[PDB]
This record gives sequence, structure tokens and C-alpha cells, in this order.
Amino acid sequence: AINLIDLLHDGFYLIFLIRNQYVPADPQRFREKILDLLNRFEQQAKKLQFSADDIHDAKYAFCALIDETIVTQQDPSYFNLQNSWLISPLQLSLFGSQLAGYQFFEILEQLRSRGKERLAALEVFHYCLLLGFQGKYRIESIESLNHLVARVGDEIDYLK
Repeated sequence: AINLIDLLHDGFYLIFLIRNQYVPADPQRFREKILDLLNRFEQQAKKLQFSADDIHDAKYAFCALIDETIVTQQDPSYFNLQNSWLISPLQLSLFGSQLAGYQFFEILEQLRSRGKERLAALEVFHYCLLLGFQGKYRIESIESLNHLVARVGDEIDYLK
């Protein structure tokens, strides 16, 4: 009954704080807190017997989401947290990737297709979309992204 969204409950709250304009007092202590929460999340998700791909893709989505929340911030208070983060964004540090804007949506299309068998992973990718992740849709039309969020949400409602 515990979900992958619930294991990331501590990590998503810190996403919510940055969205809510809270600024970490210590950027590098903030970053090691994220890394330890992702290992906690993995150790706990592995013991609850979630598949290695579900664990991998939930952490991937959260890292794509935390990276873009931080880098898109325009208010000048975030200037020191952005300057320490851009040294190594977690997409690049943990996955060697800079293609998350596109590949988050490739992985999402794989999970929509797998439906019930990967629905724990797909609930995470939907929740990253409700907490502001845009990726590749930021420069394309944005209404296209709301309709995508709406129907992935519908499919999750349907799969229950």
C-alpha cells in the first residue's frame, strides 16, 4: 500500500519549498541532503521489492525535476544556489545526461504503454509534471503540456 510517491515524500517537500520561494541557507549541504534522500529512497524501495527499473526511473524523474526547478528560478536570491548547483547538476552527476527535457517524455511514453505493470513509476512521472516540470515543452507550446498532464492523470485514474 506504500507507493513510490510516498517514499519520495521527503524529497518532494524540498521541491515544494523551492517552488514556494524558500532558499536553502547552505546550497552544498542542501545537495548532500538530496543525495542521501535518494539513497534512502532506493534502499527502502529495494526492500519493498519494487523493480530496479521503477527505482531507477523514479529517481531519474526526481533529479530531472529538482534540476529544472532550481535552474529556472529568476529571482536574485537564488543566485548562489544556482551557481553552486550548475557545477554539477544531478542529471549529469548521477546519469551523465543532459537530455532529460526530452528523455523524461520518452520514459513517460514507455510507462503509459505498460499501464498497470509500471503504474507505481508512472504515478511519480505524473507528480513531477504537477509540481512544475516542463522539460522540452517549455519552448514548444505550453498548452500541449497541460493536456498531456491531464490525460496521463486520466489514465492513472482509469488504471485503478
